[PDB]
Amino acid sequence: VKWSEDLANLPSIDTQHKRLVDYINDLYRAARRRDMDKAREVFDALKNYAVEHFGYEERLFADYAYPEATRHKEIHRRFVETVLKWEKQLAAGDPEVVMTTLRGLVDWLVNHIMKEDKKYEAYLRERGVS
Repeated sequence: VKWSEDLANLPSIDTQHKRLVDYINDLYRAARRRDMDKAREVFDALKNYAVEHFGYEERLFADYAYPEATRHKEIHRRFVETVLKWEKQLAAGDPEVVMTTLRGLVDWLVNHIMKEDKKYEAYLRERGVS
C-alpha cells in the first residue's frame, strides 16, 4: 500500500505499519490460493504483531508523556478485542470470510494511522524520537 502524507509518520513507525501491510498482503495471498490453514497461520502472526506495534507506540506514549495516551491505548485495546472475535470466524470460514475480515482490517488500519497515529507525530518528532 502507498504511503500518503497522512499515513506517513516517524520512520520507525512507518517500518511497523508497512510490516502490517505485508502481513495483510500475505493474508490475501493465502485466501487467493484457497489455503485456509495458511490464512489462519498468517492472521495469528498479523495479530501478535499488531499487539506488539501497539505496545511499541504505548511505550513511546509512556516514555515521552504523550497527553492523549489514554484514548489512544483504549482504541488500540478495542481493536485487539475485535481482532480476537474475527479470529474465531476463521476456524470454519472460507476464502470469502478471509476477504471480508481482510477488508475490515484494512479499513480500520488506514483510518487509525491517518487520524490517530498522525496526532502524535509532531509531538514525538520535536522530542527526538525516530
